[PDB]
Parts: sequence; C-alpha cells; structure tokens
Amino acid sequence: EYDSLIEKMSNWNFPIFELVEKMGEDSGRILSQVMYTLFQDTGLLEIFKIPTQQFMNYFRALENGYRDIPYHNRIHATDVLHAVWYLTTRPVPGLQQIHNIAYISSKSCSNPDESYGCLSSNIPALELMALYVAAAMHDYDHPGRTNEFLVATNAPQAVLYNDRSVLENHHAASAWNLYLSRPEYNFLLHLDHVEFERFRFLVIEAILATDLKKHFDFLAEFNAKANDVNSNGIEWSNENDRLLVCQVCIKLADINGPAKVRDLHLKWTEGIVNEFYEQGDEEANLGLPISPFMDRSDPQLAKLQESFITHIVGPLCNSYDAAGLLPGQWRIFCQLMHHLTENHKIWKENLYFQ
Amino acid sequence: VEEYDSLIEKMSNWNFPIFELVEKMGEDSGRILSQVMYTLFQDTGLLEIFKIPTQQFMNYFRALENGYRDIPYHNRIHATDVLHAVWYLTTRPVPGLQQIHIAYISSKSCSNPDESYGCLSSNIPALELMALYVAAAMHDYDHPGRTNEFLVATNAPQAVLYNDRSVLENHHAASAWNLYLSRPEYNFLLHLDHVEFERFRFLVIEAILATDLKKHFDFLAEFNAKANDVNSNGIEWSNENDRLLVCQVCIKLADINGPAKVRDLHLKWTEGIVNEFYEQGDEEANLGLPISPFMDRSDPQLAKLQESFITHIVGPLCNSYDAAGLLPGQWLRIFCQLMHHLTENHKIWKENLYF
Ligand SMILES: *B([O])(=O)C1=[C]C([N]C(=O)C2=NC3=C([C]=[C]C(O[C])=[C]3)C(O[C])=[C]2)=[C]C(C(=O)N([C])[C]C2=[C][C]=[C][C]=[C]2)=[C]1
Ligand SMILES: [Mg+2]
Ligand SMILES: [Mg+2]
Ligand SMILES: [Mg+2]
Ligand SMILES: [Mg+2]
Repeated sequence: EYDSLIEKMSNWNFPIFELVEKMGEDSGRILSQVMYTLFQDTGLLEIFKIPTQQFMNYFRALENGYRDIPYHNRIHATDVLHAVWYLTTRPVPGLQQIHNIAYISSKSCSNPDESYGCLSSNIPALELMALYVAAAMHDYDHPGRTNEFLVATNAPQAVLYNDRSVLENHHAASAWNLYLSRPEYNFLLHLDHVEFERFRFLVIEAILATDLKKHFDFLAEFNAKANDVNSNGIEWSNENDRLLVCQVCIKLADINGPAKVRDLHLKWTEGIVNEFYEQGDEEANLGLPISPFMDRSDPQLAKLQESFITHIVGPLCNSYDAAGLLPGQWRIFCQLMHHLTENHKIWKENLYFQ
Repeated sequence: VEEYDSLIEKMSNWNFPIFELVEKMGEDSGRILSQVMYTLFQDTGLLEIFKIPTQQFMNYFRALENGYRDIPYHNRIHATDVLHAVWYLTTRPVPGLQQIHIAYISSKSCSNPDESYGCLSSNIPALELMALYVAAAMHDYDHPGRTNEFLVATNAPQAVLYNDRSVLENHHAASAWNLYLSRPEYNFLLHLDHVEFERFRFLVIEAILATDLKKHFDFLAEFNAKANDVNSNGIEWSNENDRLLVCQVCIKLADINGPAKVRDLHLKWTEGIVNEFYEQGDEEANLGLPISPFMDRSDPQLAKLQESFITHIVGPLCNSYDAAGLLPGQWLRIFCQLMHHLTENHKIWKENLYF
C-alpha cells in the first residue's frame, strides 16, 4: 500500500479527498499514515534513527487533536504537509545543487539533469524535518475561529498570549506540550540536546510564520535577500537565510488552494467559507458585528477569492517564482503558477460580470 | 491628606529612599505599590482625566501587588521603583526638549521653569503615559525568581506554553490582565470606550514586553536609528510608533535604573538581584545543570558582574537616551543627575575590577 499512496502523492494536484473517501472508516488516521510514507520516502526514518512505534504514537495523538471543523482539520494539515514536501524535493529549473551534515533525497524522483536542482540538496535534513513536522502541527487544536474573533471576545487564549499570534502560538505550544506529555512519543530520542533544542526552535519558527498578520513582513524580508538585483541572492550556508526560505515555503503551502486545479481549489474554498459562516453565526448570536465575508446571507464569494488571490497568494507565488525556487520543467513552465493565474482569471470574471 | 504631601515631597528626589519608606510602613509594607500608584495618579491627575473610581483602582492594584512573590529582587518594591522612575522621567523638565500641548497630564509636583525646558508629559498623550505607568506596575507580576534561560533549559510549563519566546514577560502581561478581567470590582477603566481600552491594553502589553533584555540590543538599535541619527530630526512626537518606542526605551531604562542612582540604592538592588541569582544557582546545582554566569555563590565575581552589566546593558541605553535629549537635567553645558551617578558607579566598579 506504500507504493500506491506515494505514487498518488507524486502529483502536485494530489486528489487528497479521494484518499479520505478511500480510507472511509479509518479516515481519521490520514495525517499519521501520510507522515509515515513521506519520512520513509525521504529516508528521515533512517537518517535520524526514528523508531516507528513512538513516531506513530505521537502523530496519531496529534491528528486526534485536530477538531471536526470545515477547514482547519486533519485534511488541511495533511495537504500542507504534502505541499512542503513536494516543493522541497522536486526538481527546480536552474537551481544549483550542493550536497546531492545530512541531506535527504526523495526516492520518488531524481533530478533529470544537472540543469535541475532540488531544495533537498541545499537545506540540511534537520531543517527540512522541522518544516514537515511543523506542517503537521501548524493548525493543531484549531477552534474554528479567527485571531481577531478571539481578541474581540477577550477569549482565554487571546488573553494568555497577549493578542500576539493567538492561534499560532497555541498550535505550537499545545503540540509540543503533547510531545513532552509521554515518553512513548519521544521519537527524536537519538537527537542530542543541541539538535533537539534547535529542532524545536525551527519547528516553532515555521509554525508562527503561518500567521497572515505577519504576511507582508515575511514577504518584504524574502524579497530583500532573494529578489535583490544588487545582492547575491540567497546564501545557502547562512542559517537565517535557510530559515527564511523554509518560512516562506510553509506560508505558500498553508494557502496552496488557488495554486491547484480548480477542482481542489473550490473544495478548499467550500471548507473555509463554511468555517467562516459558523463564526459569523456565533458573532451574530453574541450581538457582535459580523466579520467581513462571514455572513451566509451576503456571501460575496467572488470578492473574497479575488482579493485573497490578488493580495495574498499572488505576490507570494510571484516572489517565490522570481527567486527561482518553484519546481517546474523547461521558456519555463510552472504548474502551480499556471493554476494560480487560471483560478485568478476565473474569479475576476465572476466578479466583473456578477 | 497629611501623609500625601510628605510622600509626594519625598518622591520628587531622583534618589527616592524607597527602602526607608518600606521600613516606615513596616507591617503594611505589602501595600507600598498600591499607595504609590494612588499617590502618583492623584499627582498627575489621571484619576480625574479618566474619571477613575477610587474603590476599583485600589482593589485592583492591591490584588496586583499581592501577586508579587516574596523574592529578593523581582517584588513589590522593584515594581514600585520602576513606576517611580518612569513617572520621574516622564514628568520632570528636560533641557532643550520642545513642548507641544487628546488629553495631556502635568505633574502638580513640578512646573516647567521656562520655555527652554520641556516635559515628556507635554508631548505624550495622557493615555499613553498612564499605559506606561500601569505597565511599570505590572511588568514583573508573578515573577518566580528564575531567568528565561532557566525556564527554557528546564522545559518549564511556562516556557513550553510561550514557545521559549519572552516567557516571563508574556506571563507577566497575561496574568496581570487576567487578574484585571477576573472580577468586575477591578474594572476601574469602565469610563474608557472599546477603542480606548483596546489601545490601552495594547500599549501596556508592548511596554511590558519591551522589558525583555534578550531584545535589548534590538530596541537599542531601533532607538539609535530613529532618535540618535545625525542626519535625522530625532523623534516626531505626532507619530504613534515613535512615542511607543520612546515609552519602551523609558521603561527599559527604569527597569535597570540602579547604576544610575546613588551608591546606596545601587548596592541594595545589587544585593537583591544577586541573592535571587544565588538561589537560582543553588537550584541549578541541585538539578545537575551548568550554573549560569554570576549565579554561583562560591565564585561570586561581583565586580565583574557589575562592570559587565554597566558597560554592556545600562551604559549604551543611557547614552542613547541622553544623546536623544530626553534625560531630565539642568543647564550650565547640561548636567544630568543620573548620568553623573552612572559615570561615578562605572568608575568605582572599573576600579574594583582592575585593582
Ligand atoms: B527582572 O525580569 O526585572 C530582571 C532583572 C535583571 N537585573 C540585573 O541583572 C541587575 N539589576 C540591577 C543591578 C543593579 C541595580 C539595579 O537597580 C534596579 C538593578 C544589577 O547589578 C549587577 C544587575 C536581569 C534580568 C535578566 O534578564 N537576566 C538575569 C538574564 C540576562 C542576563 C544577561 C543579559 C541579559 C539577560 C531580569
Ligand atoms: Mg492556521
Ligand atoms: Mg493553516
Ligand atoms: Mg522583568
Ligand atoms: Mg523588572
């Protein structure tokens, strides 16, 4: 069954909802199973001597922490995990290779020629494992509400974190609290104190970058280092530069919807607006002003998708592509860039005509 | 009424003998923070500007000061001292500082001698200064007497809860505001609307979080870039972010005002902080952890600690705050009292180290 699933995930437009339907009764374990296959594929199980039992124990507990809410659930976490894996292992045109300090190489694809390069050849294995694990944790115990909702309500979580990245801090904090909750979860037992401390730091930094209030800040920092005409781009020997690359990568993965085929894009859109409408129902019941795009009476779906693709997803993918980090094939053809522009065009048509 | 004038006259000195005050209070020394908060708010007029009812004010700040533990340094007296320091630095006349005036406060304890002098109270709105004072009151609430490095190394519950990023400061702000929202008998800001209260909470949280010394050099760099630029015009007082940065630097200076005081208060605070250090070192040794620097009572190295702290932490902060022209003083050249204290203490401890 391992070969079957890994071949289906080699496609960027991985039909994940077909997988959830295929698992059916055991669909609650999709995040743990996908974690196992990807770590065996990248070889992370053998590189860090990760025991299978503790690995599976923690991530079954982790996926149990995801609620049964429309969007921020196990399937969203599985999708973001798949996206970061694809973006870091697949060949990127014109990118130079360095080591292909441990580095991974995906058994699912080899660089077709020297003109292609992989991010796995430029970022150490420890840093990439943090990105994958952070993708698994990045929305742990999401209550289906926004940060702005919690701060307006003065919810306990918002007061506990002083309104600064409420959901994202809680995700990382409660995930790591779960990790340290039982010795049967310590699958990193073969990492020393320095390596484990650094791993935790990288995971926490990756999770906190998923906050969209800091979106434009991360975008500015990434363009200064990579997309500067007078600078030498990204120095892969720099620890801070690699961290910035990983943070921008996971940001793109957490909002990959518009960068997929319209089928998957619309499915994810359906989920997130259903979560929005549940929050809007509660806002109305509490006598609070309904947040924008959260009233099921006046949806304004076209305006929501159009502004989100144009102001958030658009500039992020264009910056990531201008830096030469998107996987594709030789002009250059980029799959998700074509999907992103196609989805943006359709939603502009729906907006202008309706 | 009679005790009010005595205390307000005693606090007008930069070297306010606060330990004489705790000795005078004796049995009721636990309410020093609440008494000083009430006295300062009555002096600055914040009680009447925001229509603060006395009962809820006193209730909340008595609970707040009760939240401080009986530890050598991070206690009620430290919070009271930081509050006094920010009050002095924001109300007292500064040579060459411009005056401007949205409500603003003016301390009844002093008036600007002439137009060549200016007060921060005349340039920063009353809401932001009240936020700074309240943050000084909260800035070390429920401090357990350990360092951030100790909590992250131990994987303490607080350190895991805040993801190792400014654990103690986040805890201070969060538990202080939870206490404020714990009971309706604490809501003394009930005459502030939603926007004013949200802004006040934001300013308080930023001021509290700025006290982290891990972010010290970052705040110092931003302040030198904005204020201490030779080609720039310093601080634009109409800018919200500039005023926030000024207040953050002010409370940072207040949180470590020791070396900028007379030798008596400096050495008393040094005794407190090194006793807390030695307790943490005892616990680190019992747990088999490497003893943090200057926290082993067997090898104290007190002179090296004082000199490194003055040269690397207090020194550059005071020099940046003075170069921006925000330190209260008197014309002559300009004489700044705490600059004189700081240079005197720095010379004394450099002598103790070299000899
Ligand atoms: B709490 O949170 O507030 C804290 C505190 C501190 N402090 C110190 O250290 C000191 N202080 C002082 C002095 C003198 C005088 C005074 O008065 C006020 C004060 C001294 O001398 C020596 C000292 C601190 C803290 C912290 O943070 N830690 C300890 C850690 C670190 C280290 C190094 C660097 C940074 C940080 C807190
Ligand atoms: Mg999220
Ligand atoms: Mg997410
Ligand atoms: Mg503190
Ligand atoms: Mg303090």
